[PDB]
Amino acid sequence: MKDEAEKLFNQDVDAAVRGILRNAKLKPVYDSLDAVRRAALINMVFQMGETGVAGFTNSLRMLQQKRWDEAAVNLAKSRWYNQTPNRAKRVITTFRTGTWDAYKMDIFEMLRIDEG
Ligand SMILES: [Cl-]
Repeated sequence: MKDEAEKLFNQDVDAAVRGILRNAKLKPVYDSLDAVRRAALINMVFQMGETGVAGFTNSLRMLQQKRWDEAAVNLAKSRWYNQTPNRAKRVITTFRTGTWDAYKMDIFEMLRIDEG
């Protein structure tokens, strides 16, 4: 099994939320979202880091405007998606729908699945 040093840490979850709040490229879209779509954003920041997610300007813009389909289509074109497509497809469904369909849940259990 995984080393204890390599497991999911609640504090790293909290670091992702802090990172969102203190980045003007992230907090406005987070604030605009419902709780389930917020979990998708937390996941993405947890995985690739604050700076990286803040680079997704076009797609976050779409999310902030409730343009769910356009956001999902755009996110699936990224290098991120092609790197980790199973995970990205789950996160994208969560952004698109505001449901846990892709995990059938809460942010911790979502990450517990995605981190493996
Ligand atoms: Cl994957």
